[PDB]
Amino acid sequence: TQPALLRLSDHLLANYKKGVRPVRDWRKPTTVSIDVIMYAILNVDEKNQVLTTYIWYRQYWTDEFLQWTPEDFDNVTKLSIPTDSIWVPDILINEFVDVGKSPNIPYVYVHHRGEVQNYKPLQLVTACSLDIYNFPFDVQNCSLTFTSWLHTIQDINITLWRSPEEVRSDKSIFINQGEWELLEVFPQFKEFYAEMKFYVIIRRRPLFYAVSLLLPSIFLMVVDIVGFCLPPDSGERVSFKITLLLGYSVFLIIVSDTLPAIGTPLIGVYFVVCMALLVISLAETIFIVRLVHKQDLQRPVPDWLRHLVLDRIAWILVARDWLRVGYVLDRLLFRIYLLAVLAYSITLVTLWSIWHSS
Amino acid sequence: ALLRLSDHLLANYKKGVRPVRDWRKPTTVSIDVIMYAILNVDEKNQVLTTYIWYRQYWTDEFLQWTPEDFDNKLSIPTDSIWVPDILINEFVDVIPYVYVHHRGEVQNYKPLQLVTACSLDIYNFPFDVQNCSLTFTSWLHTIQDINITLWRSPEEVRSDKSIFINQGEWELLEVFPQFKEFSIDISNSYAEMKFYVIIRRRPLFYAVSLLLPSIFLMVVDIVGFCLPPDSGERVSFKITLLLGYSVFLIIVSDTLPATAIGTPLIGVYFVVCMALLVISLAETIFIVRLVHKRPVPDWLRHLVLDRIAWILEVARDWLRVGYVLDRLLFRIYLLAVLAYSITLVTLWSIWHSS
Amino acid sequence: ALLRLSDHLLANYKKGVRDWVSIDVIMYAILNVDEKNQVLTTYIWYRQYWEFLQWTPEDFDNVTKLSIPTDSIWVPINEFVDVGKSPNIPYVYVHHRGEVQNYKPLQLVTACSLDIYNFPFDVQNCSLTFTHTINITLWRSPEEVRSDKSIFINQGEWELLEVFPQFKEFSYAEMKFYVIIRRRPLFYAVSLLLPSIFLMVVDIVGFCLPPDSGERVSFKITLLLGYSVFLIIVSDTLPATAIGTPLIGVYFVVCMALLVISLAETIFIVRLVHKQDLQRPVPDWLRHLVLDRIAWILREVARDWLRVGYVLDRLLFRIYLLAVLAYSITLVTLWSIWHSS
Amino acid sequence: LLRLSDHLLANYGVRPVRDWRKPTTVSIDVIMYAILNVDEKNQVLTTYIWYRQYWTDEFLQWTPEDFDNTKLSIPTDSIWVPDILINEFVDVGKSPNIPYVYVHHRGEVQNYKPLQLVTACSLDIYNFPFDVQNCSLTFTSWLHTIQDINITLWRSPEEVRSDKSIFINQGEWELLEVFPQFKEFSIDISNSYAEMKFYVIIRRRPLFYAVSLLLPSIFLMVVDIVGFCLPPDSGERVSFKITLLLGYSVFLIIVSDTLPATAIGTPLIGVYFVVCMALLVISLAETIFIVRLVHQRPVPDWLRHLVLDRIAWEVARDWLRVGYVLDRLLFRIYLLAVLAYSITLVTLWSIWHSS
Ligand SMILES: NCCc1c[nH]c2ccc(O)cc12
Ligand SMILES: NCCc1c[nH]c2ccc(O)cc12
Repeated sequence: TQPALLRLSDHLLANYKKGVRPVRDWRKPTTVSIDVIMYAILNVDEKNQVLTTYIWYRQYWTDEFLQWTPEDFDNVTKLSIPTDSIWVPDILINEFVDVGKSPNIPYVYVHHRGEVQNYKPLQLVTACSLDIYNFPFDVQNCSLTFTSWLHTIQDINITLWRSPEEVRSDKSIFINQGEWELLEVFPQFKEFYAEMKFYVIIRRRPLFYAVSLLLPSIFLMVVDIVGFCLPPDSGERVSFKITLLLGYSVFLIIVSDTLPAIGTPLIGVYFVVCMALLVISLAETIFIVRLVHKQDLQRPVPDWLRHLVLDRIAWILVARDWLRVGYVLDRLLFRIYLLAVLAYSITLVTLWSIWHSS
Repeated sequence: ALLRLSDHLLANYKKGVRPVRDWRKPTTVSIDVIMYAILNVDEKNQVLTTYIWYRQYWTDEFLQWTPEDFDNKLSIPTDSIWVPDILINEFVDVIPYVYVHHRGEVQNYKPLQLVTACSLDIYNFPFDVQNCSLTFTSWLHTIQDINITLWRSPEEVRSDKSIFINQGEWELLEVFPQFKEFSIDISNSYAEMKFYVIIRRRPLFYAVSLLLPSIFLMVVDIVGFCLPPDSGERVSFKITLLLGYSVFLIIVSDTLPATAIGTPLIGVYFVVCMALLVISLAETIFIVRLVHKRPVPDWLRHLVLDRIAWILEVARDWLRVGYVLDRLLFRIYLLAVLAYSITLVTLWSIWHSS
Repeated sequence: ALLRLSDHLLANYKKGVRDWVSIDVIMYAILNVDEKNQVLTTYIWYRQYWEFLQWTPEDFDNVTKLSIPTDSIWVPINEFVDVGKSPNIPYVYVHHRGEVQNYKPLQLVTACSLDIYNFPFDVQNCSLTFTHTINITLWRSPEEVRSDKSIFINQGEWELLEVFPQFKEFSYAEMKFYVIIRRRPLFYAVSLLLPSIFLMVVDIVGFCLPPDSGERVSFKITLLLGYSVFLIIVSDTLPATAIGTPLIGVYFVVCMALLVISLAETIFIVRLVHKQDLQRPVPDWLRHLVLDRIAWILREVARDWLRVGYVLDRLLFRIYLLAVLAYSITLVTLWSIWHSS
Repeated sequence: LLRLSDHLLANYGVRPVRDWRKPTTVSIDVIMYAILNVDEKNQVLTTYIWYRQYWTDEFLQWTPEDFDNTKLSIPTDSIWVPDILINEFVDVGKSPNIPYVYVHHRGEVQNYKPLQLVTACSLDIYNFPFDVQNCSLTFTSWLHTIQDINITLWRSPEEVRSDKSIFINQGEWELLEVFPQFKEFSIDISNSYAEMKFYVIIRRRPLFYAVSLLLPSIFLMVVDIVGFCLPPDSGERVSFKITLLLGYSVFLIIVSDTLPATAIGTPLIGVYFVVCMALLVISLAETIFIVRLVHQRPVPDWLRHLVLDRIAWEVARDWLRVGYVLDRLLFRIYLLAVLAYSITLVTLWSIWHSS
């Protein structure tokens, strides 16, 4: 009389007992098969040490009660029932801090022989070890673990639905754009209490910061290099250097609010060095120009400085003596700046090597 | 007797069953989306935030009654009778009642603000044209269970912008739905409705803030040759130009969007013009330094002689070398500016014709 | 006696009973506001006051004031859009003779009409409304609501000048509350007005510079870059990506247009001066035009072209001074209209 | 424990114990974790707080004899809570939700919960970047007078003043002291209300700003000072001052974008940037005007008299002297402004450090 589907739903649910595990054989365990497909690394934070991701999470299992003969209920071999009305595995992430406002899937699929499936999108916010040095060419070994929250391995067992190799492959649903590129999802079974571990290794894309940090820094260093060719005994160089210092300060302000942060081998070369070298060069230029132009001859060049400078010139090689000492100091500063820029380029190439590519 | 009608509804239904008489007959979910606003299009994250007025309706076979028996449509509160499993397949981040009709039909309306995952290509910045999508699909049920169909005709939905709030940075061109059949097996086919929303960028602000200063900087840089002589007054001109350009590009790099694919096509010419300007400043400094106050190698003199021949006391030889190098630099400057103008015209033509 | 009283009043009163209210509102702080989305977000204290409970203290251990949970207990915004993350205060307050209280703060998210025309000297008039068929009233007289502003957090972007109520007729006897929030323009004294004034002054200085020199062209182009970066920067301060088009947004484009025109003039003139070869001389009609113009505001062909360029430059300078004076006059006018009212 | 909970809930919101005969009491402890963000524009201080409170109930009391051996966990929603709220509050924020409360067999209920408290506060930006801000968050009850619900401290005030170990101590702002102060709020409804005032003293780290704003500002000032070593006439300095001014404008736009924007007053340094702005513009105008003339004192009454009297405390003969005296006057003004900037910086740092 009643519709076949309605009668099936009644027969199954009105009797269904919310047992600890839906198994008639109470002693033996029941297997829960898991599968995780990554979709996007929405955000990664190094301050909060969290990793916001979107993963399509599907857990399979079989129930002893939710089985019926298709002979009755009009040859029906497939059914859908509300999630919370039945028992679902008590599987939780060992690491999650919060879960975002993912859509609420209310249905849990069932099959006539007792099989159950529960798909659900899952926007985790999990806390992991973030180590940002080698930026912008970073590689993160992020991972997360699934486990039975209260039950032990003797109650419910966790295993893959697909072979480990298939899970490891870079599945095609992922959004391969933007900062973070997914290398692999490497699963590992640890079986404490069943414990299933996925190793999500994500590699940053350095070209993302080609304009933000690479091009501006390279250009500022090159501009300072060409500026060093200007004579040191004129206000031309002073104006050039001070405007370049303003450029460096504006660059620092601009990146400080964008650069994910104290210390980073890219940023230990930028501003601890080039800003300090620029400031020292500007200070010495100001002092030399002021002293030479005032021409008061308040003091001659002291002997100790004379000997020290005539010794140091070998490394690179009365107002006129002051001009000469200023010039040789300027050449020494130019040599040091050349060394700094060479070290920067070497470091960038070395980092691009560890960030194996091409 | 609407309370009695509600009690009659509550007496039998349980939300776990598909409202259909024959389980073999798939439920048909009528769908329609109206684009209201495009809050943001984040190029770095590749997320198209947007606001959509989402409306759907499906038949409910068991929910039929005679209106006169209850004093003659009804609304039901939260914990509604049933709802399909339609999901926006590109969702990555984000009304409590439904309407019913006496003839066995249900209605649902929703203001839904989305954070959708899109494929953004910023090559043509600032004149971008995006082709973002929206894939509504049955997350769990198959084709045998739920089928999605457009409420309104595809022509009606393609051109419908009266609700769209034109104010913003982006412009709406279309919302073009097309039905597909996703198959994970011979059976178990899923029905998915794809609304390909197309949008453009409004380039006025970027034309006036990015393209105008860049074009004028290139033009005045070219002018640096003409009146300023080959030595002397040109050094300070180039110095000021370079110092202004450095800060301008610091800010531009702060402003231009970047993606894994790479920089916008326009962003290549800023770097080219910087290289040219730095080279010009260096060579002008060199000429000024040498002419005033070296071996002047003969092979270099022959090289420059061959170059000029193919283009179309020692200080004078230095001056001739400087003149030839300046002519070469002017030729390259003109070529670069012509290329920049041609690319701007091409990008604008593509953006407009779209 | 507390639990016995609770059970007694629970059994005595039903939710469905109203034969089948006084409101006091205090403003605390104004949250996000902007032209976009036309929403006013604020934090507000809402005190509510308005028989079955009516019980005698003597029969209940002389108890006089018993709190009750709000779960399934009956209690009495038109501009409503959202209520925000306000606390979920669960209890309610009752008195012995039936008097009931209910206090709870709200982070109201209400849609309102805002003008940006007078930005940043902007004074806005927004009103919240309270609104079963016909009654709602106020705890105090309308004039008393004004003094409540003294508790407002007044150091934010907006002042709160006055909160003034009114009564209407259930078309809930719609109660009106009119609140006047006056923008504080000293946020933008450094963000917006100071760079504008400085760029105008610097551009003024860069006009007595010789009109045929290289330094003139370098100065003008560097100022153009400065204007462009200023436009890029403040474009995030104002809600609109382009120029927001307040009355002051006009003067952010007039100056740039004049600077561009002056730059084009200067480059054209230097280009002509560089060409010492014979060239189209200044035709008689342009000579007459420039003669008439200069007469009303006050190496040969090259000299005449240079003079034409000079007079055109002085025309540009005159119009630019006029524009700057207009900008200053409008600024003082807006300050007067904002301060007076 | 299951049977204990069943019985406790079966025999069990309401006010716990005999208020008319004996007031109740709630104790609260505040642990400061991190100052996520302090907003100088909106005047809202965002902080992460670990909040603990306990109060003595009467219904949930039992003995180990009743159920085999002292502590139990019960759902948060079902049982009555002390109704404590922070008045200096704007938004809840995002923080973990805790489902279960703790209860001790003797009758003590313990509640732990961290909350991302977004508070409205009075920020004094005048001192920026050497900024010390006394920000207070207060706990009080409104539907319950002092008789209905008192409030007290979990531990001694000296401890909570000292306890800052859990603080991350990373970011822009430090944390100096979290010291409470109990006050009895008197209101018309009832002659006493109980409120717990917690004062939070934070402090900015000026290293980033010292090397981003102050260093280039001081260097621009000094470079301008040495600019006067160039001759007052001639175009060598005209190019110098032009380059300086063009750099200063682009620097200043970004600086203005950077500084905090409180209404009461812009930073005490923001005045000196404007002062040097004006001085540089005046110097540029002076040098351009001087070079314009030299390459004849028409109004001696205004021009000659002032220059003649100034030093007391044919273009070369007339104008060049005026140009030189103007240059020296402007140099003296520049020196005074730079000295004032230096003294203000030293004073601000002294105030910040002595805090
Ligand atoms: N989410 C698992 C089932 C499903 C529904 N729609 C899909 C689209 C693509 C895909 O790989 C899978 C699916
Ligand atoms: N009658 C309610 C008084 C009240 C509630 N919250 C408050 C906060 C502060 C204050 O002074 C007073 C109050």
